Amino acid sequence: MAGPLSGLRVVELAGIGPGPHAAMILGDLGADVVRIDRPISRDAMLRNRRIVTADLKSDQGLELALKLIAKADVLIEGYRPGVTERLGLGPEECAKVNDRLIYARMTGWGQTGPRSQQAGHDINYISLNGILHAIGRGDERPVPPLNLVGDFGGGSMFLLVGILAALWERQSSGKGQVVDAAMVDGSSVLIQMMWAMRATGMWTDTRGANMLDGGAPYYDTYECADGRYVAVGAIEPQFYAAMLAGLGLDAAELPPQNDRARWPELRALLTEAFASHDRDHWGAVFANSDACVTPVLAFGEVHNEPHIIERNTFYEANGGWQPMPAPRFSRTASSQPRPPAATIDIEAVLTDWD
Amino acid sequence: MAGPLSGLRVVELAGIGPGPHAAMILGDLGADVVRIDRPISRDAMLRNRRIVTADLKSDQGLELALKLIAKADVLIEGYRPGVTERLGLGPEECAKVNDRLIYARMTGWGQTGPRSQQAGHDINYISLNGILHAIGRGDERPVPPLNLVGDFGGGSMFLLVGILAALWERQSSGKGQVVDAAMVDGSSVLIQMMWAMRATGMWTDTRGANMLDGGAPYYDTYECADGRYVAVGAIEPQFYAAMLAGLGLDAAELPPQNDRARWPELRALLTEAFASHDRDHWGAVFANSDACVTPVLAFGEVHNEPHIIERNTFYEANGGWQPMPAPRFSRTASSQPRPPAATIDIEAVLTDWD
Repeated sequence: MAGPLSGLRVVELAGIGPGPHAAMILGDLGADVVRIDRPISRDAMLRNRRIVTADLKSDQGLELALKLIAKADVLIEGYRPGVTERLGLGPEECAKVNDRLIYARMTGWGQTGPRSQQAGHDINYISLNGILHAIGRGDERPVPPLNLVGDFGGGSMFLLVGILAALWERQSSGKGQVVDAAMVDGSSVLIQMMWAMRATGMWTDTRGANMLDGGAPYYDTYECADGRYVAVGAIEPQFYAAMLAGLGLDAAELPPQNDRARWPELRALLTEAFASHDRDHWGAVFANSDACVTPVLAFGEVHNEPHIIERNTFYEANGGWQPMPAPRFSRTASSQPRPPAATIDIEAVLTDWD
Repeated sequence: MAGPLSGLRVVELAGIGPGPHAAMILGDLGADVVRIDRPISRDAMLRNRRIVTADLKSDQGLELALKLIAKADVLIEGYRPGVTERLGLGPEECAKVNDRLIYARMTGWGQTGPRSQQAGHDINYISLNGILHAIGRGDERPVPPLNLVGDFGGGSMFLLVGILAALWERQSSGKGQVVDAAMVDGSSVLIQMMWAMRATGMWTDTRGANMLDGGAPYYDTYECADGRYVAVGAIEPQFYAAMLAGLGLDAAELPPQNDRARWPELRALLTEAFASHDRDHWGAVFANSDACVTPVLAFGEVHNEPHIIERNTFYEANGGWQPMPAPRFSRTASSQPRPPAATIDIEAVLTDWD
């Protein structure tokens, strides 16, 4: 198996959302991941796995799972706190068979506290920590940024960091430990820049009136003549200048870039200019420039974009594109992910693993 | 220094956005991070560092930088590709003095390809890979989800995963290597669940008309009587039922949860219900059940929320709150972050580092 994590052994207890995303990336980077499900997937997320089944409620299934775990470097579970405990797969039971184990617990609310036993989804975790409030236009109710911030950016990505950090630790202690990855925590560290900026007046709690939330005319999307969109990210003055130059707008006729009182005016002039030609016109105009103007591509156009083609950011799988592994490694590179395959015998995996 | 990365040595070449956020998390987890800037910060992001200065364009500063890199495990740089090369600090130069170095390159577009020399910001990277298009209400232009998805979720977080994975590879190869972390790549892997769902009919390219983008009446925010908001995330039928009960709605008088044709009707009945009382009323109705209803808190209210208080997700600093380290480790726990302190002499760090 190719990649920097070649040799690493991971048991994943089948769940939804952040846990399988974390397992996927481990497999992408070359880890040997074995997912235990209940008694061929068309879910591309289950790439780079071997799937086995066990009833964790039976004596036989518990025993087979504990034998797998005994040979593994990492366990990923995403149930409610207390669930693995009651199954006999809790941290203390795993430690008896394998004290080198990195026991990774993926939850929204965390292992303890008043909400720890309560159901939730991404939108709920980001509603409690100020994140969701900060997303969307100021004249409307907050919009969910899909499940990118809670489930993934502040969820599976923190599980991954904790797993890999604890493996580093084990190189010198010889021992594993438990990683408590709560999406409410991870997402807060994900948005630390905004917490930093609040303290210095560089960010306000007012929705849609900051530099990065759509409040700034030079950091937003604009609708073009064809009803398609461009993104403008021209924060730095020399980038802003390049953007005006391509629009053919005279700076001396516009409000200054950062005169906030005239941002309505500035936005209306930029709106009119971008609305005068189609999206693809602006790709030609701004070619090879620092104007920070890009087309807003829909998913179904992405694979035709030259920078995406040339870098092989995606690969073609089962009637659709899927993202290639990230990040990239110069010496031990990842390969194209292996598709989901048929279930296999758990006894066969133990034998492979010894 | 407390945490699982105690003993790790990191040189950070001062930059903005993704690079310093990755350095921050390494520090938060115990790494010994030394940031080289140009010749006391009030930026909480620069916590858990030592700051030194050097003019990398001069013979003396380059030589001092190279001596630091000689002793480090990890180098973080976020300039345009080619910049460290021309300074004398490219991967091939650093390998000469330290072949165990993890050379970590944080860009938007990546090290190669047609856009790789062009300026940009978060909004631009997520415009090119279909993510930005997918965010916001269907009747308005796309809204940026701040810089959470490109800079951090698909940016620093993949740089971290690359660093830590390469450290694992290094344990058996005895060598480091170069990590190419491009935001356009990382963010695509962050959104892999949507790429999966597109291939199985579970996601459309139509904006604002999906299960997780605000298209579903049971996965969105609602405005309450006081003009404040709740978030509803009641996907599963049992969670949906608990939500209807809290609202005092009789299920028999509503359309079925997943009768999409009647989702306008359902949303209108849900709108009217939530509008009848203020946010904190619903926060109390729904405080314990599995209804998946949470109050939408603004940043300045977060620290008063019980679940946030009890788990110490935040700590006080400067004049406000900052997130504590995440994720959490049961044996080698992180400490409260150290604030940015005064600059120090580079030669002293070299002494300490031997």
